[PDB]
Amino acid sequence: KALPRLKQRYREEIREALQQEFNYANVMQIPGVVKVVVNMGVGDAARDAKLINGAINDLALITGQKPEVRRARKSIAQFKLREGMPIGARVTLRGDRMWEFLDRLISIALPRIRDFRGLSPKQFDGTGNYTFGLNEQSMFHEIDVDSIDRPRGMDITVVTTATNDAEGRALLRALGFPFKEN
RNA sequence: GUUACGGCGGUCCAUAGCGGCAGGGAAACGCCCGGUCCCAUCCCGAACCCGGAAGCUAAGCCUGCCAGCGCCGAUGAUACUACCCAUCCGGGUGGAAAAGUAGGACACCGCCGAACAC
Ligand SMILES: [Mg+2]
Ligand SMILES: [Mg+2]
Ligand SMILES: [Mg+2]
Ligand SMILES: [Mg+2]
Ligand SMILES: [Mg+2]
Repeated sequence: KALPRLKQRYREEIREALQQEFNYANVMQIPGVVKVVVNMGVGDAARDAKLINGAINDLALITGQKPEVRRARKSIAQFKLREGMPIGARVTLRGDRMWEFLDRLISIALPRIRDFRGLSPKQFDGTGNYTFGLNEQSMFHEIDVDSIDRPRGMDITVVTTATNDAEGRALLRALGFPFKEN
């Protein structure tokens, strides 16, 4: 009785496109998207612990759910990092609100990147999951640019049931990701 | 009773493992569909849990076949050795490896339940 816009498009069009393109023997082999993970690595927090709270608020507004604070598992003197220090914030998106975040990202957030020339199509990890980084948080309309204290980037990974980069690239391409041509 | 069947066990727990090639879906085991309800996430119905049966044997699971990598492994011989001979080195009777070789091996056994036969 409901469906996120991008999910409907996937089930009705993209599945059929992939079956015609790669000619899978079984329908269970059709690649889909499992989860989207958004990670902010505030290494600076190892000294200025106030910074963690900004990264948390930004991710909460961007994704719509409370981040989980990730503690350092390993002391390292060069970074002034002690084990157990809160040094990262992560959000795991699944299901309906993963399809909504993806739709907002592809439609609104990515075209707002300053001097956006598309994403590199070579950022796949060999198993056909895609990761890309952002340097700032201003390209999200859920964050008030009037209120940001400091530019806070993040790493966004889309993980896929694709077995290889070619299949995963085709899926994201059909999903509307703006890839460069090389 | 017989089955490419589902469980629970066992073996001084790999001869049973890892891997490769091919195949299986009757009831089961599964992925799978969906969060109204018990319950759940240091975030996420992914997991755990609950309610379902549209799809699929592609994976898990199951069956057949490969000795490629692991694993098991003699016989004999040697090393070592207890006791006894032996003025220096050695030897006799008894026990006897490790390594290597021949080779074995792609497990085997018990209870219950399916489904079908009688
Ligand atoms: Mg059946
Ligand atoms: Mg689910
Ligand atoms: Mg198969
Ligand atoms: Mg012997
Ligand atoms: Mg031996």
